[PDB]
Amino acid sequence: HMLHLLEQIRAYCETCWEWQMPAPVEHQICPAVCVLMKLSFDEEHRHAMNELGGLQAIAELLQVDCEMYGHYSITLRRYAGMALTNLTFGDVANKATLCSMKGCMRALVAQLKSESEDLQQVIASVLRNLSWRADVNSKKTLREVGSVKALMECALEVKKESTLKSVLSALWNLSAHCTENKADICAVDGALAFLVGTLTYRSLAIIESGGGILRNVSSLIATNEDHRQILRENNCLQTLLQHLKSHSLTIVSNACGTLWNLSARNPKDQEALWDMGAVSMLKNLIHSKHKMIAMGSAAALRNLMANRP
Repeated sequence: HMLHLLEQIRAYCETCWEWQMPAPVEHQICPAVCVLMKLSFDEEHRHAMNELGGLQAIAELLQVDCEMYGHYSITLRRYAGMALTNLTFGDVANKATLCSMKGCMRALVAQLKSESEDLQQVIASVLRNLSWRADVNSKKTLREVGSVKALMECALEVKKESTLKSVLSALWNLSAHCTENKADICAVDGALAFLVGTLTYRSLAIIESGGGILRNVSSLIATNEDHRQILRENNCLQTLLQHLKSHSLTIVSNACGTLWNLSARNPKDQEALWDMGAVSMLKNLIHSKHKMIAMGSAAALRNLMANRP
């Protein structure tokens, strides 16, 4: 039965490809992908889905629909992306495969502009898994298609927490890939205030992944005084110091790396950190069990103790 549906996906795609018009409502396209999306949640069905080329069929249907039109149209992309989500989770193979389908990738990135924020939650979940533990090829295609710029721009307009959660998680992975990516984040207007804005997120995953992005990109901000001032007017260093007391080891690790970048090569933030208590607050963490916390703690402290004022 799994075999039967994947052929219907191809058949309809062929018909669309024979035009390159048909509408998706005419060939049971959404119910076809919905069952496949539903069945993609089980591990045993996934091994059969990979071996019939279901990942390839579902991706191309997503891609064709986008190339054609740019409710039914939206909902097929939903389930298709939902299925792709289930199909990339922990499958190293499917990750490079989908990341090599450049046209489908371009189509995926394009969907971060759609009227459905629910679809945006779905796409950014595809982009999360793709970026997470990506191979050297995958990191390139993600960069070439402009995943960083689009996801960072998507972050500023999204309302729902579940959507942003996945957007920020993709960008946390994507920033660590290369400095070219880091530059795309800092280049977006109103992005650095939002990343400081996520450090004090009321409704911890958002604070982790957002302070993760900032942590990565702070190597470009440390040189950039104008960008340091956006952090200042949004009181970022004060918040970073409060993070040092946090329950989440991921947040404390974030703050350290971020602070280690910012505590160097700038007189004003150095002096501010002294006036806030960065010496004692980073000193209580140098004997910590964890590398990253022990790494950043004295690393930022060394930048400060060498620059008394």
